[PDB]
Amino acid sequence: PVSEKQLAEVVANTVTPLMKAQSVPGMAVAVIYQGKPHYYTFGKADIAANKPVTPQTLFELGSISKTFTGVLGGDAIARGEISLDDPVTRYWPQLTGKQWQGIRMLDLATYTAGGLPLQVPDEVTDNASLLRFYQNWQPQWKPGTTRLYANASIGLFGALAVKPSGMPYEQAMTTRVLKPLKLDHTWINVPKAEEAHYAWGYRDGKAVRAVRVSPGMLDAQAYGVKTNVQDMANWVMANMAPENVADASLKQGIALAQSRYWRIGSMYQGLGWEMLNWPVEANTVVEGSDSKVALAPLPVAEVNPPAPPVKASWVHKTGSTGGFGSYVAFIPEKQIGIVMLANTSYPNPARVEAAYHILEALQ
Ligand SMILES: *C(=O)c1cc2ccccn2c1N/C(C(=O)O)=C(/C=C/C(N)=O)C[SH](=O)=O
Ligand code: NA
Repeated sequence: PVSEKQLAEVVANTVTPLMKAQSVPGMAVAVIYQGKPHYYTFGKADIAANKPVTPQTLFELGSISKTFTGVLGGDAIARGEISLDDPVTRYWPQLTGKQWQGIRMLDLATYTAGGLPLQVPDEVTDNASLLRFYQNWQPQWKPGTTRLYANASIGLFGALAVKPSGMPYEQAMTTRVLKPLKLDHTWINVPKAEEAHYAWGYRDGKAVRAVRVSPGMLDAQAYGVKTNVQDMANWVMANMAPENVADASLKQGIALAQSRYWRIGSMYQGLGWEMLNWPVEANTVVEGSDSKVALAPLPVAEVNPPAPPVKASWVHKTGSTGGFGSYVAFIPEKQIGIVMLANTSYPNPARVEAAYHILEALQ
């Protein structure tokens, strides 16, 4: 029964040393505790302009954008528009290469298609060349046997998952996920009227921001999600407690995103989200966040059928861009969670260590 006064100290005593040690210009933190969000802001959103971080400052989520993709995909499944058991070719009949037989939407969504690479090559500058890329790809492993984190994998899942709806990814996300949850300050493309809240990212001392990719069915997702700490806190709350979400299919989509589809060592792969059974030790989580392991191709143990959301889980996702570093984690059983948005990409292990320390105090 930690008081708000104590929580404020715990956060300050953890984030302050962190920002100084990692040279973080600014950070927006939100802790979900006792049914509501608690906000703490530190530093600058724009160093040269001397603008401070506020609850309205927009940060780049990077790969945490994948959690929105997973939920949007879950929603489409709950609507009957797609099934994770359908072959990828059902949604893209032009993908005729036989190496695709046996590869399911589930494999694309969870990085198990057989070695799709981390990124889609820069040579891919339109849809005709994207098809060429997937047609030419030769898997290094059979489907459902190896997990290799890849934007070329989940990115395609996202583009194909919204096809039945008839809407482009950005529009489908806004209409079916953001608007319903009242995340009205979360964007792919920041409107010029909101640009004043857009923080600058920093890399080796230079102010930087994300750039757009070549027009295609993956361009919106590639551009990624931008949002403030309030919307992000509410995103965590909706995923933490889908029972409070009214829309029937979105509620189910949220559940599908936290379901366990594969076990890799001590972690479980969901749709976007990743999970570990709770209780879990800090070194298990921190050590798993190292790029050496996070990007390696590892063997998977199938969870068939998928295990529905386990309340006693540590649910999280890290994400970065050239100038931003973010992390989100929550434990449904305890109804506690945390969001940490920063405008500099610092080591993922430091993010995990800090988040764990703060939540450990609330447990
Ligand atoms: C997501 O944030 C993302 C997408 C890609 C594709 C290619 C290169 C970079 N990654 C990122 N971000 C990073 C990063 O630049 O630090 C990641 C690093 C890996 C790690 N665990 O250290 C992957 S992110 O955490 O999902
Ligand atoms: Na290439």
